Amino acid sequence: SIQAEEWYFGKITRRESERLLLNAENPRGTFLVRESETTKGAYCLSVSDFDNAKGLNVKHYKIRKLDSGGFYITSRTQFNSLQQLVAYYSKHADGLCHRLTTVCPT
Ligand SMILES: CC(=O)N[C@@H](Cc1ccc(OCC(=O)O)c(P(=O)(O)O)c1)C(=O)N[C@H]1CCCCN(Cc2ccc(-c3ccccc3)cc2)C1=O
Repeated sequence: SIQAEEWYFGKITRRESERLLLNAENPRGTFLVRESETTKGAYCLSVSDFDNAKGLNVKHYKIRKLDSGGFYITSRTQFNSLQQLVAYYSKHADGLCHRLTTVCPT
């Protein structure tokens, strides 16, 4: 159950996710998963990043959920659960701004 996950923030807005992630104390890869503001049944993986060009900034990746069961950011790489997706992207940056590291503080 995703509701049970500490990185699942459920129904918060994109702006709020940004407010929480743009904390100077957050290293690259700080993240949270939330409901998409405008797509029923899809989620957003909000991730903090940092470089000298943009400083501290946030990237939002849409996570798709198949009726056929799979979770994915890119259809080429699917998972049986949102937990497995989160675990995979904590080890591989692949197309993300940074691999997932720590859950975002409130
Ligand atoms: C409005 C905005 O910010 N758009 C996001 C997509 C997006 C994300 C969340 C979202 O939330 C709803 C909300 O704000 O509530 C909505 P909305 O519902 O607002 O329309 C739209 C975006 O464009 N992010 C970028 C992220 C950085 C990379 C470039 N890109 C394309 C891409 C390329 C490669 C990969 C990839 C990832 C991992 C491995 C392999 C490939 C992923 C994305 C994005 O999507």
